[PDB]
Amino acid sequence: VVGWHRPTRLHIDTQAITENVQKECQRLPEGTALFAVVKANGYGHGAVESAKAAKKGGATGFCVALLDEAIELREAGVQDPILILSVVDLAYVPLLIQYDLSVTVATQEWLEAALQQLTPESNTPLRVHLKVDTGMGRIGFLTPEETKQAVRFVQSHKEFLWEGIFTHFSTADEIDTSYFEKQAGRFKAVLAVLEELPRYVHVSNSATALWHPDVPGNMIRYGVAMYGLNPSGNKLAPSYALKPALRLTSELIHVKRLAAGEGIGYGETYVTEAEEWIGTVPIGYADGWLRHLQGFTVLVNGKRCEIVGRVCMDQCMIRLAEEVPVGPVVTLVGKDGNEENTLQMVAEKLETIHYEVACTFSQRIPREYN
Amino acid sequence: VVGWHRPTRLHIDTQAITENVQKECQRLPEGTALFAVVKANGYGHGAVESAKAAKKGGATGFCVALLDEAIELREAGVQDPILILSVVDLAYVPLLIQYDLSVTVATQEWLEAALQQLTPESNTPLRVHLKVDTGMGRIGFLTPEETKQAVRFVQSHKEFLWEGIFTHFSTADEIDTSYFEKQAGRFKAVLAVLEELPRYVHVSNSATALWHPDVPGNMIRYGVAMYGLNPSGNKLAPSYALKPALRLTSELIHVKRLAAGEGIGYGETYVTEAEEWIGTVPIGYADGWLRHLQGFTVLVNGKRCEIVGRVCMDQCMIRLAEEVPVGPVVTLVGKDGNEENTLQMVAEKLETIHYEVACTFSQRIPREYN
Ligand SMILES: Cc1ncc(COP(=O)(O)O)c(CNC2CONC2=O)c1O
Ligand SMILES: Cc1ncc(COP(=O)(O)O)c(CNC2CONC2=O)c1O
Repeated sequence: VVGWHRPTRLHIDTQAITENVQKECQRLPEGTALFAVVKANGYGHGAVESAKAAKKGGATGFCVALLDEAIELREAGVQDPILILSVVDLAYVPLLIQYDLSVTVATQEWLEAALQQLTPESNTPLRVHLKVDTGMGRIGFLTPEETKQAVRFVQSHKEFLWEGIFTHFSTADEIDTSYFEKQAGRFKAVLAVLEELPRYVHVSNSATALWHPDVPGNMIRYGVAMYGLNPSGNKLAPSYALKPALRLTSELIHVKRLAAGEGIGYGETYVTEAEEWIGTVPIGYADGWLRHLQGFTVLVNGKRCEIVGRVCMDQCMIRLAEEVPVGPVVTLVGKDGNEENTLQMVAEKLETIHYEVACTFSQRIPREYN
Repeated sequence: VVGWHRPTRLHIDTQAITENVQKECQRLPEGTALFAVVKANGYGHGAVESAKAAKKGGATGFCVALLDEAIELREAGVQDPILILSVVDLAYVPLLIQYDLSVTVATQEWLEAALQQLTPESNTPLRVHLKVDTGMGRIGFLTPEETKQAVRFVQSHKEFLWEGIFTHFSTADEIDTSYFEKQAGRFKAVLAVLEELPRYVHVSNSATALWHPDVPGNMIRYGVAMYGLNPSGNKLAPSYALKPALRLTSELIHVKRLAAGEGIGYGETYVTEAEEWIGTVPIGYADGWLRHLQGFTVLVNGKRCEIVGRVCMDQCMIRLAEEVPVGPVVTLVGKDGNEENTLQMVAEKLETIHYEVACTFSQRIPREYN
């Protein structure tokens, strides 16, 4: 299940994770907390290690997207608050108590149904965070009144404890700020009809924390920035230099001299124009190195090489500058000489964002930590 | 790392894999063997349970890409021949002997090197397969004399065994048979200088087996077709009814009505043209439901539902043409009523081949079998 017996490898610089986190904490008021969102296996970097690295930088809470992803954190030994970011089935409400997990709620219907199968006055309250939809449009309460009604209800039952209320931004990372503020208005107006306020009032994410610090709240969910990736993609400049924590390498496992007019790859989409030194790298699209990456250039001995021909499930072919033996290290993501390949670079070639590139990296790729 | 606590599931139909394998086995010259390639964790369907399904279907051997994948097969109780299709780093020759695995060899250098670490009378010969490149240009011996040299060497030292020779086609699923014929030619030459052949002489794949059933050989490496997927996308009609084995479902976890003029998802790339019902499904690009699936329509109660707004890491919102509570089954790949979502459709919307959609589905998605 994990390709340990193949030179293809992912190196993760956890120190970066800590640095990126520390620096952000230094820009936060003494009252603002920093929760490290490590869902989807730390954006493909590794949950536990990201969490562990995250903590050492000031992290005092973590966010995940699944119940069992949290259990893994609990199991891994993290004893800090863990916030599951999306809705969770009622059948699994007991698991939330057993692991003292914090859950997000978006319907009055959920709470009422949860209220049942919950002891009258449990010695273990259910930590709820109310999600308000102020523009994202995926989950949350749409109305200040509903929001408020939700609160009144959670407040009127000791079997609950709402440690939070929050919302999420859909365009924090954009130059035009108009929609952003409209979302903030919707949040203010829904907090506005509230008497009390929980311990956690969060609204910002990586993008928000960087280009909209003034935004209210005593807690922030730091994501991609943790891994040193500009949230805006390329649109704006982070408030501080982010250190990249993802590195991907492999090596040549076959070298060859091809005559002119030899086709390489499926459907022979490529044909030699002349004498060409072609290298065979053991990484395919099943590893995450997608087919549309064809044409992209990777690194070897500090020189760029083009991926020629169709990328395969388990390998691909690159045009080597000059003869070379089997064994030279192939840098796909990272620095090598003067050349460097950023996930942003991979992303732009893939016409997506690095959030996706990173997750797409299969488990078949062993990850090594500094 | 597996989200069993999230209704997003990947249903696999083993019976179908068996049936796809039997169909071909009966269609086969019966003086031929069927090897089932189950790399990339069974093409996303699950290696061990796919293999076993192919066995009871008539398979008598297995192809994988990594030594690791191979050992899994051994530890699982598979006692049939297991051939590793790519080169395997010299450092693991002893494991090869340990798990009596067959290995691919595409150079003379390697062979004379493996010989070093091989004991004259180890009573365990190194079962090798000599891959000759004829077309497709990834690995293998380029010329006849080169293979003649490789062969005469292997038959010599007798720590080896030489189980077979084979090549791989790059255009077998193409309507135009030119390039194919060429590769077949070059492979005829290769075998033409060897006054002898091994147990296995294979060149056939999914594609070649279906549309070029007469090409020379006594064993085929059946891949994608044993999973029910047209090995050519939609260019050619298979030679027999392939039955899809993969299926993907999830379910509505959030439902709301929005008023005309509301934005959904990141960036605000979508706004309600009027009042409408929006559903939220717990599956995102971290699962392998890539961002470019927007506009694609999934199935709810046999009715099509368009994915609106950007696909999130962990979820996506769809436009429900009705009014429905939470819980109805969301069908992303498979049937519902008279509607059908097939991997091909997914591949076409993604602008690639289903081979990749299947291998991209993440580990986190639980795979249910029968
Ligand atoms: C509710 C919520 N808060 C915070 C975050 C952290 O965001 P950043 O990484 O941008 O700081 C996310 C992840 N949201 C994303 C990002 O990509 N796909 C998603 O579902 C989230 O869903
Ligand atoms: C040498 C070899 N034989 C047989 C197969 C099985 O092919 P089918 O699935 O098409 O029947 C493959 C997989 N080759 C692919 C397919 O995609 N990427 C690869 O490296 C292969 O590499």
